[PDB]
Amino acid sequence: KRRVVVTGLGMLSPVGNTVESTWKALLAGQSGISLIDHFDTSAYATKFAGLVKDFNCEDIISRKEQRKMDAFIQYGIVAGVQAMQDSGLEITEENATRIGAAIGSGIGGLGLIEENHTSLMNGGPRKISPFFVPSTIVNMVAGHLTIMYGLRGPSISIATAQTSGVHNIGHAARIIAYGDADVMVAGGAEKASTPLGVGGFGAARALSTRNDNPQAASRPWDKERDGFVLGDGAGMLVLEEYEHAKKRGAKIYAELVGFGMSSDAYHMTSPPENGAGAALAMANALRDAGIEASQIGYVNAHGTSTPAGDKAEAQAVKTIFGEAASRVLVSSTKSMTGHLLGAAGAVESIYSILALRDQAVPPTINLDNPDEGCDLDFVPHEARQVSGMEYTLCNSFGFGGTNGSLIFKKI
Amino acid sequence: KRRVVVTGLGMLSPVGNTVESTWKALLAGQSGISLIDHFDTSAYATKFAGLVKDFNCEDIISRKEQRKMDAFIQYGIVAGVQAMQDSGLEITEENATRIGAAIGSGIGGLGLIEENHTSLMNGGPRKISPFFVPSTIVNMVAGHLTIMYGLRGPSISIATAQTSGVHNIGHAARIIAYGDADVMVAGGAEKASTPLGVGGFGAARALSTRNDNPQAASRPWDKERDGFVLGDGAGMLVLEEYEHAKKRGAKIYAELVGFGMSSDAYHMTSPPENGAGAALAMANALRDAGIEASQIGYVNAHGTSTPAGDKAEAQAVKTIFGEAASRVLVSSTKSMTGHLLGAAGAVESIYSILALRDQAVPPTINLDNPDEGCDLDFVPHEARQVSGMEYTLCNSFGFGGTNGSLIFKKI
Repeated sequence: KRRVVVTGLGMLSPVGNTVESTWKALLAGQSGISLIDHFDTSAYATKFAGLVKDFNCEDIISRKEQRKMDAFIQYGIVAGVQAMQDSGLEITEENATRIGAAIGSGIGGLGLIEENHTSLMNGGPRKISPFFVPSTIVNMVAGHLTIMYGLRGPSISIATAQTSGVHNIGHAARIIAYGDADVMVAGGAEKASTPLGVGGFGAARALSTRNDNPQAASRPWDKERDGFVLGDGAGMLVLEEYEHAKKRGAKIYAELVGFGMSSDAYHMTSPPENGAGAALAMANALRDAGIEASQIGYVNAHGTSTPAGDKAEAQAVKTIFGEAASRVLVSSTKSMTGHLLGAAGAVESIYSILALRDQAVPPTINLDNPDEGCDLDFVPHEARQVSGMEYTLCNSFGFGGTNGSLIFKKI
Repeated sequence: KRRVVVTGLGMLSPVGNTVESTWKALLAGQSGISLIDHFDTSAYATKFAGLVKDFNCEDIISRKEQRKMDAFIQYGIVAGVQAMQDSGLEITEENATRIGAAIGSGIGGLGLIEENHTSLMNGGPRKISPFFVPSTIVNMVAGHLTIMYGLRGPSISIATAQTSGVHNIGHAARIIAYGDADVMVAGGAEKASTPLGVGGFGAARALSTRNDNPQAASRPWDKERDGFVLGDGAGMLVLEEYEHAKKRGAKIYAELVGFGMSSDAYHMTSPPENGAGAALAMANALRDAGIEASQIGYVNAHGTSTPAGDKAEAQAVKTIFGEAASRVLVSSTKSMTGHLLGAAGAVESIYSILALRDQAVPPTINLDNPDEGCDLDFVPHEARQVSGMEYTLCNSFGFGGTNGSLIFKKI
C-alpha cells in the first residue's frame, strides 16, 4: 500500500511570485486583481484580471528558447523549477526512469495562437511560426520540464478545463501509488488574460464587469456577485511515494490521501442547481481517504463568484457535511486570486496544504452581504486560526460538468 | 484484481465512417488520403490530408447544438455514440455513477479558434462567439457524451499531443482497475486539417510535400519518406471491468492487459536517434502485462513517415525484441490513414484489437524501398494472415517526448 506525500512546492500567482509570498498575501486578505494594460481593453466589457507581476525567467529560460513557448508554458516551467528545487531531489541515472510529470492547462497558448493567426491573416501561411504547434499545446510544460531535469518516467497532461489542476495532481498520485513512478511533478499553468480569453468568457457573459472596483469584483457567495474574475498563474507540487521520501530525508509538507472525480451530466457550462456533481466528487474523495466529512476542517471551495455556481457548491457542501455543515470552514481564495482555470486546482491544492502546516485558513474577502439560506462559515473577511485540523479538501469543477476533489492530511 | 475488457468500438477515419468499413479498407490496403478543398491551399506547401468523408451527425446532433462545437467535438461525439450503442450497455440510476469517460485531443478546436479570431480581428470582441471557450477546448467530447448518456462517474481528458489516444485509453483502464468506475468510454478526436494545422506543421517542415501523389506520400520506413501526412478522425472504445461485462452478457472484443508510459527527456519535438523513450514505454507495458516481448505477435507502430521518427522506432523495436525482432510483425496504418494526432492511438488501439479478432495484420503500404539496416518485418504492401496470435501492442509518441504503449490480449 503506497502512500503519496508532497515534498516540493512552486507557484506563480497574482498575489506573489513564490509560494511563501503568495501565501502571506492570502492570509493578509490582499487582492491580486488589477486593470489590464497589455492589450487595448476599450471595447472590452471586462477590463481587469489577476495578473502575474514582473514575471521573470531570464535565468531559467534563454530569450532564445522563450520564442518557442507561450507565456503559460514559461509560467509553468518557472513554477516547476521552484518545486524541483524546493524538493531537494537529485536526479540520477538510476532515478530518471522513476520520476515523471502530470501537468496541464485548461486553454493553453492563447497569446501565441492569436499572434500566429494574426500573422497568417496578414501575410499568409508563410508567416506562421515553425513553433506554432509546440509553443501552444497544453502538454508542453511537462514536455520542457522532463527535458530540463532528464525526467524519464511517465508524463501525462490532463486538460479538464477549470478542473485540470486537481485532476493532474490526483492522477500524478494514482501513478505513484500504482507503482509506475516514485516522484511526479504535478499541477497546472494558465495565461488566458488575452483578447480571446477575456473577449471569449465575456461573450459568454460569465465575467464580472465591475471595472470601477477591480478588487471588489471577485466576491463569492456575496449577493452582489456578477461573474468570475480571470487570473493567470501556475501551481506545481512534487508528489512522492512515502518510503522514498523518508529515505532521502525529504521535507514533507503533507500527505495526499483522497482523490475523487465525478461528472454533472447536466449542462455543457452551468452546474446543476443542486450541486449533485460536486457532492459526488467530495463524497468519492472521502471514501478514497476512508474518513468522514466531519473530519475535514477546511474546504478550499471552487467558489468562482458566479450567481449559480457559488449557490450550487454551497448546496453540495450542505449535502455532504449535513450536521457539521456549519463546523467546517469553507473559503474561496479566488476572492483575492481570481479564477486561474487549469491552474486553479493546482494553486488551491497548495493553499490547502499550507493551511495544514500553519493551522491558518485564508478568508473569502468581499463577502459583505452573504446569500440568504446560508448557514455555512465562509471565513468572511479575515483569516482564521485553527487548532487540531488534520485534513483539508480542495474542490475544482469545470466546463463539461467535470469535477474533482483532493484531500490532504497533516503529516 | 480487476481486469479491463473492450466491449464497444466506435470510429470515424479517412478510410471509413464505421469500425467495420474502416477495418475492411485497411486490410485492403486502401488510402484515405486526398487533396484538400475546404480551404484555399494555393499558398500551402502541403495541399492534401486524410479527411473524414461525408461526415453526418444530423440524427445525433441538432444543427442548433452543432453551432456550439468544433468539428473535432462532433466527430468525437459520433464515434462515442457508435461505441456506446455497440456496447449494448444500459444506463440506469444505479449505473450512472459508475460509468465515465477518458477522452482527449492533441490540438482541439482549431477551426472555431480561427473563425472566432477572424471575427475578432474583423469587428472586435463583440463578434466573438459566446461559445468560443466550450466549443474549442479539448475536454468537451467527454463533456457532451457524459451529458448525452447521463454518465456521472469520473471524466478526464488527456491532452498529450500525438500520444493522447493511448494515454486516455490507458488511464480509463487504470481508473476501472482502481475501482473508481466499472465502465469508461475512452479515446481521442482530432480535426487539425485547417489553415493553422496545415500551415503550422508545414512551418515546422514536418509535413510531406508530395502533392503530385497524395496516396503515396505516407510511406513509413521507405527511403523516399518526406514527413508525416495529417489525418482527421476519432476512435472510441468502451472499456469495462471483466465481471461486470460477463454478468451483462456483453460482447467482448479483447482484454486490455498492459499500459506503459515514458518520456524521452531529449528534445521538444524530435525523438532521440536511439528510441530509448519508445523502448522504455514498450518495456513498461510488457512488465505491466507481465509477459515477454517474444509473446507479442503484432506491433501497430507509431510510424509517422518522418526520416528521424521511423528510424527511432525501428531502433526501439530491435532493442526490445532483440532475438525475436524479425519474428514480430510491425506495421504502420498511418501509411493509409495519415497521422490522426490525438486520435491516432485511439483508432490504432482499435486496429490492434481487430487484428486479434480476425487474426489479420494490416500492411504498411508504399514501402517500395525500405531503409538499409532493417531486419524487421514491416508487413509491406499486403495484409498478413496470422495464426496463434494472443497479444498485440500499440505505440504512440508525441511532442514533449511523451510516449505510451498499450497491450491487448485475445479473449
